[PDB]
Amino acid sequence: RPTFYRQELNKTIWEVPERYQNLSPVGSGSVCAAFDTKTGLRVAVKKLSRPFQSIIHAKRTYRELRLLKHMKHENVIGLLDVFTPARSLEEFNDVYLVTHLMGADLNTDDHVQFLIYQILRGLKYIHSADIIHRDLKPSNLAVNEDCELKILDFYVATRWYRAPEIMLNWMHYNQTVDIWSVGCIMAELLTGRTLFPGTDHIDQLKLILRLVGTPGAELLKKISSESARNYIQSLTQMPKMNFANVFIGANPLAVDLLEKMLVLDSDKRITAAQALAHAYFAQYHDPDDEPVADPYDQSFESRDLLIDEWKSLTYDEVISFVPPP
Ligand SMILES: CC(C)c1nnc2ccc(Sc3ccccc3CNC(=O)Nc3cc(C(C)(C)C)nn3-c3ccccc3)cn12
Ligand SMILES: Fc1ccc(-c2c[nH]nc2-c2ccnc(F)c2)cc1
Repeated sequence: RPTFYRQELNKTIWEVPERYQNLSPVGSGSVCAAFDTKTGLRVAVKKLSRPFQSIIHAKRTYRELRLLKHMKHENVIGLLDVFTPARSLEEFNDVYLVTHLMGADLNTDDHVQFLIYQILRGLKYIHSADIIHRDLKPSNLAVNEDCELKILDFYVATRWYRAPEIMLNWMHYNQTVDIWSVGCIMAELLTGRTLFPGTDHIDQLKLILRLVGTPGAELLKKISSESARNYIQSLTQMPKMNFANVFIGANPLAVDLLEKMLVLDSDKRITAAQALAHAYFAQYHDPDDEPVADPYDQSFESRDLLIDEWKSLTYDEVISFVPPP
């Protein structure tokens, strides 16, 4: 057990071990940039805000610790450390998570290729563990000075990058909701503007369909909701736009990848693994250096437990933590 010290910063209190110095607020849980004396590197420290306030929070606290302890990939946030000032379960009420500080977020063709390749390389990994991100957006992509990128989950509206099947309230969405978001991000990097800046879920849907066109009969037959159908079919029919004409000036391979990512029917969207093998990333692609994840146990997601049970499970995960070499 190391020596802890207390400090108040931006209304929040921070009790962290001696090893972490020069705590500097970065976002408000609440995140601080800091210096790690044991390793010599800059770190990001997240203090969980009200971890065990409700069952929803307690399960979220557990889910985040479990997720971060599992992620071991260059393009995904990983845990350097996890600590609590608490010396027993009884005293346990605060969680701090430590990771590498990248320094900035996401908000040249070679630049875009490298940035998207990294997002896709990290998404191939998370999708392999049967995890869906569901909120990929520029603010959730951390970038260092070497232009190295990590996916995380930390104002820019979420709905701007959300797959149309989520806006339309479909419960059965798949992993490709994240490829949609990648398409949106890649477009924004290429042109310098938000592909679909909707003001609400209705407007957002109208903006998407303006580009990709209104659903064909094959997709319309897959929509069970009379309300989702009676809305979409009640809109003035729109054809699919020519992407070469909307993304005029861009590398034709980037336009071709955009067409494969931004397909309305999610069953027809390119996966992260297929996108990695697209001609656009020929300069980066190496199937021997795009690893998959170890099996991830997410059976807990289906459980309905008490705050104290989620709390005790989180505590054990803090105790069992083994730092990387
Ligand atoms: C300040 C900004 C410039 C910056 N630069 N580098 C970093 C690194 C991290 C952060 S935020 C941070 C800091 C420490 C510990 C944890 C976090 C962020 N938490 C996080 O990414 N959570 C996360 C990742 C995923 C994945 C694995 C799905 C991506 N899911 N979750 C999550 C799960 C449940 C609830 C909340 C989040 C800022 N940095
Ligand atoms: F306006 C639309 C119509 C269909 C989609 C869509 C894309 N991929 N999957 C769906 C979908 C949506 C709702 N219910 C479903 F069953 C499948 C998205 C927007």
